Amino acid sequence: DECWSVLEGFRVTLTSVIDPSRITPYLRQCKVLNPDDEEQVLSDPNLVIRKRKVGVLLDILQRTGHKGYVAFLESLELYYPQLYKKVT
Amino acid sequence: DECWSVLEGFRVTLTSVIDPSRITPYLRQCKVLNPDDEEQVLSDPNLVIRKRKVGVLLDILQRTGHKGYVAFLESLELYYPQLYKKVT
Amino acid sequence: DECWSVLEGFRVTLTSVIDPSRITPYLRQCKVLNPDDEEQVLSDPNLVIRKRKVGVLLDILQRTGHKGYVAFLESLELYYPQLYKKVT
Amino acid sequence: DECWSVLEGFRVTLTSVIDPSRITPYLRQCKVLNPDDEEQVLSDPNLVIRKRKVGVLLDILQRTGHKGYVAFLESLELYYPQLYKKVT
Amino acid sequence: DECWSVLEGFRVTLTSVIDPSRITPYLRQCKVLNPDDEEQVLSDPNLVIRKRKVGVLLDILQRTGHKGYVAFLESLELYYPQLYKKVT
Amino acid sequence: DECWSVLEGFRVTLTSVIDPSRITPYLRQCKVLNPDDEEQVLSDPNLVIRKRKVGVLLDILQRTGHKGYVAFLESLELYYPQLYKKVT
Amino acid sequence: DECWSVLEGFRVTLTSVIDPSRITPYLRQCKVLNPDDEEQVLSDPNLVIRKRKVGVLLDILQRTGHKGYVAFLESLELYYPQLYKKVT
Amino acid sequence: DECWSVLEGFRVTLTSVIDPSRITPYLRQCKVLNPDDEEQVLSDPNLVIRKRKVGVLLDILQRTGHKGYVAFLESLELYYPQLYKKVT
Amino acid sequence: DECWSVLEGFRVTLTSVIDPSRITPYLRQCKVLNPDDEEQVLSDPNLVIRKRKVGVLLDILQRTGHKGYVAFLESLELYYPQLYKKVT
Amino acid sequence: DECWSVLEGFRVTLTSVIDPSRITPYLRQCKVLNPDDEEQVLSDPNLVIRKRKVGVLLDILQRTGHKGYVAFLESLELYYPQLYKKVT
Repeated sequence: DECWSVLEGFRVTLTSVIDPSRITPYLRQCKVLNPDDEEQVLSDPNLVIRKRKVGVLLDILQRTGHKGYVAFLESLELYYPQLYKKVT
Repeated sequence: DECWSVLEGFRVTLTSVIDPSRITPYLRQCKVLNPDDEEQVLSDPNLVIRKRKVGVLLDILQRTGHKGYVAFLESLELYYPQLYKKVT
Repeated sequence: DECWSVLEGFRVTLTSVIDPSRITPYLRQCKVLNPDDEEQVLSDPNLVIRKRKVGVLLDILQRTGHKGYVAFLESLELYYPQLYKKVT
Repeated sequence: DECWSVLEGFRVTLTSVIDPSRITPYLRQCKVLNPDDEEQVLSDPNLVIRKRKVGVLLDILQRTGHKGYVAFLESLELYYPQLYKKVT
Repeated sequence: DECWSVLEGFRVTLTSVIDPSRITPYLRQCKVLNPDDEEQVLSDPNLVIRKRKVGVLLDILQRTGHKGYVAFLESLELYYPQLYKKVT
Repeated sequence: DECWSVLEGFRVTLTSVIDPSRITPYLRQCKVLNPDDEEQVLSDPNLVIRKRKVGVLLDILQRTGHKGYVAFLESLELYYPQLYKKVT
Repeated sequence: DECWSVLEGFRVTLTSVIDPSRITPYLRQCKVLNPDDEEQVLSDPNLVIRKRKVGVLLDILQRTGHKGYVAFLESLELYYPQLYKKVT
Repeated sequence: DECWSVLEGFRVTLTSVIDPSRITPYLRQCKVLNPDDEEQVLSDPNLVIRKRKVGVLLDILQRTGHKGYVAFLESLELYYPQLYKKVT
Repeated sequence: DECWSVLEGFRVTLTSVIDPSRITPYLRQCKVLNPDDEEQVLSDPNLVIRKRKVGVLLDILQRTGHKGYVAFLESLELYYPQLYKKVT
Repeated sequence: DECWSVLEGFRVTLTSVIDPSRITPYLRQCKVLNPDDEEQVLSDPNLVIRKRKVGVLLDILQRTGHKGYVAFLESLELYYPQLYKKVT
């Protein structure tokens, strides 16, 4: 691992800003997630504030390592450039 | 029994393809299920992926024998013909 | 007590017909229940058929006596008149 | 007694098919069980497979005689007719 | 006897694999055990590893002869076929 | 310790007001909790009133000392200022 | 003592009505119980009917005297006023 | 005495039917038993079948006379009416 | 055996990554598990962190040998290829 | 030995803080414990406070020497760093 245990250093910022409906497909084509986990992220009558969703998604990525990390990171510097800069 | 213990031979295919919101009423009129089990299949804040639902429904039918089997089978060859062919 | 041990004589009818989302507030203002018990009745990922809910609510009222009985009864003859008639 | 010691002749079938959440209230109004035993049947973090539950319930009825037997039997021929036929 | 004193030749395999919560009812209907011994097998705050339980059950059957032996054996070839094959 | 054994002096107020879904991430980045304990706090089909949850969370923090105390305290004076004032 | 040996005069009423999940925290801040005894009251896979729980809690308070008595009593006249009146 | 030496005439029926967790508190308030004997009845890792428990309890009552007899009897005609009728 | 006693060499990785709701059906059709064990894995109000679940499932497979091992292994190289590579 | 007889110098701190459900698997792969002892640690209807559990586990490790000591120690400095520092 060695990467998530540090990126997590700041998580409130992400959980507040980022949104899933854009990140999901690019990841999907970089072959990380499966359909089921996506539908669990999005359609669920229990978690609604939009923040629990990001929490679940970010944890599902943490369960995977370097690969999913790179996918997430590249997606991020492609969509949210100033946030990527803040990360680095 | 003698029937479910073989039809189960292939279950992934069904659990992936089939969906409940169509099968439920035809069965309902062939007098197998009750309202309560139907609402349990559908409205439940715990199981969401759409696959656990099919699992529960298929098990509720397994709990009953030849009768429910014939109902399910006829419904299936009425809606999903190529899948019925695959079964046979 | 002397009242619930007889009203219980017929319970299937109630558990089938009545629904909580209407009875709850009127009781709430007749000062019987507390918020916590209400949320336990309604939001719980274990009991879903709508009938276990009525069971729990009716038992929570049985735990209290004449007071809650009168509250429930008056609510009932205010909302469900023909069912009240059946009770009497 | 003279009745349970024979009905027990076939118990696997029942323990597999029957379910409690329907039988419980009708019995409850035929005045056999008490609340405590019901909650013990249902809410218990030790026994989960759904079969131990039916075992406990059926034994609690065996502890009582002709009365509970008739209650159980009538409930059964009211809900599960083909299973009643199998019994007779 | 003449049967248990040989079947015991291999006991570790059974005590490791088999589990009671399935065998118990079929035996129960073949009229070997009584309720009390069953509850002693299962609910006891002293023996917990799951292996002492099988030990006690298997000994309770040894206390009885040909009859209980046949019951156990038939149950076994009905549930655990490859284990029955290993026995024979 | 020397701190929790006094802050506990008033606990009803907290257990009534505070809610977890906001406190959890800030703590998470101050590196106190782990994912598992978080999921135990939130997703559990036994404890539902919202108060047992706060109880468990507050105890999990008590199990840790000065560090978790400071984290909790700073989070609190960042989100709930008047409640922090009441604490001091 | 001189107090519990009389309050016990009526115990069925309490053991039926009262519930722990509300009384526990107020007592906890009046510094009577410890965490361990609380978790023993609540989470235990042996005692389930809700009544054994109240029994254990009430005995744990009896083990302590005037102090715990006053705590329990004040909690009670704060939550259950008509029951307090019945006590007096 | 003159009473127990006759009521004992039929003991199997009681030892089979009755259960302690209900009788114990009413007796407790009629001031017959002490806490210690109650805990001995219930929590003991040696006697488990539920029948030895009733045996011990019934003997502890026999050790006392007319008083405990009346307590037991009244409790019984309050909970188990048909069994009381069988006694008389 | 000779296989599990080595595959266990690394267990933290699996217990962290793998999840049951996907593995369960494929195994189910390779005829290893029974319904009861599946429901025990999934629906149980005691074990919640998602890790105890994998522990129980993996042990239930260990109780069986070469057969269940091959089933698990093939499922794994069908769903989680990089994890299979890590295994080999 | 020469190691446990000193580490025991402070035991209250450990028995209060540490928890088993995390330590168990890492040890399990360092090949110290067996399944049976693990299930005895966790699932037992007698010991519940969470502290007796740690006591039993720590003693089971003491029964083994240098090997289990090193396993426990490394696990600890991998999960609980500040507690490891306190140890050293």
